[PDB]
Amino acid sequence: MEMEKEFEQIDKSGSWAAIYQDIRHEASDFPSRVAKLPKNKNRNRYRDVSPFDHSRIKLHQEDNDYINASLIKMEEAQRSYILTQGPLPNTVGHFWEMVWEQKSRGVVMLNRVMEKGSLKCAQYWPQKEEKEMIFEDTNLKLTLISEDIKSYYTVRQLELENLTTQETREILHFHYTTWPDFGVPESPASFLNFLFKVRESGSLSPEHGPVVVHCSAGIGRSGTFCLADTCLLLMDKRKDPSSVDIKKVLLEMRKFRMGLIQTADQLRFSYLAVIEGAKFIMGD
Ligand SMILES: O=C1NCN(c2ccccc2)C12CCNCC2
Repeated sequence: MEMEKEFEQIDKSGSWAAIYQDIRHEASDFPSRVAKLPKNKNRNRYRDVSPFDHSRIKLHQEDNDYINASLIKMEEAQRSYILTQGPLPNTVGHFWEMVWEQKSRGVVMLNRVMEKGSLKCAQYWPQKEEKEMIFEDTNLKLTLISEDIKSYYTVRQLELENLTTQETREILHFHYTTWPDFGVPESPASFLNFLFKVRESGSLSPEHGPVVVHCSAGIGRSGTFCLADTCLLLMDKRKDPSSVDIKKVLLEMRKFRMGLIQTADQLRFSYLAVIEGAKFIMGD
């Protein structure tokens, strides 16, 4: 059955809130003891969003190895993602330390720095070529190389330098700039165009470390991005694309980070994105 037929019954039955609540009830509960240590209170944006101990990313330092970030490892799809919060004023140096240590090629940003009149994450990359950023706590330098501004997203070329070894790497910044301040996009067309641009860059490919993906909390929009990507990859691999169960993929991803998909509207949008994206994957 085309995932869309099923989509239609849930709309007519008006059962989005119902299914969403079922996911919330069946989701994994694992300890997050490191996130809750008193020394880490200013490293968390939200008191109720923490990485599990078993899947957290560790910083390579003896002082304090903690960052609010999780490794999502999808065994059948052969994809890995790091999902993290938007960086705070005192964790911008930790953020770039993680990108360096994990060998990531790409950063995917799904929020604006200001939304709803409030700050949703630090200004953590340079806005002008000639004004580079230095992170003294982690010994990194970050330079803006080029910027390509389009109607629905911006792509930036960044140079990250490990000041300790003088090694450099090219990082690509994929910034989706048009998610609305309230609700979800009316059409998934621009979100799917954006996902295909990240894939075309090589950022999601096994020759690199995992992509780093964030929004403000790193669970809602960030969850929608990895759920859509993995479901479309599984539809490309399986003899029967109709066997891909989006609810079962989401519960597998929730073994690695709590709270992925924050609302019934984000769940419906994820279904729409996968249904509309499949009309490319299956030969069009
Ligand atoms: O009864 C249900 N429980 C959940 N869900 C569902 C979700 C993902 C894959 C298959 C089925 C439905 C059945 C179809 N429409 C109503 C809600």
